[PDB]
Amino acid sequence: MAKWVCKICGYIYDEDAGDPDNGISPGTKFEELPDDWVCPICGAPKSEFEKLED
Ligand SMILES: [Fe+3]
Repeated sequence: MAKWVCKICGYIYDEDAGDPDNGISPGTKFEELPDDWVCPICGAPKSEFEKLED
């Protein structure tokens, strides 16, 4: 699946890994993350992520 980078801190949200410590099971697409999920490292909102492709 896809990877998305936090443009603020460099954390990579990997859809294959999810974010289980914050309620997100592996295989959860970025678009399916709750509206109030934030970067687990820096707290940035979803708006600050970019998909790693193209
Ligand atoms: Fe971040």
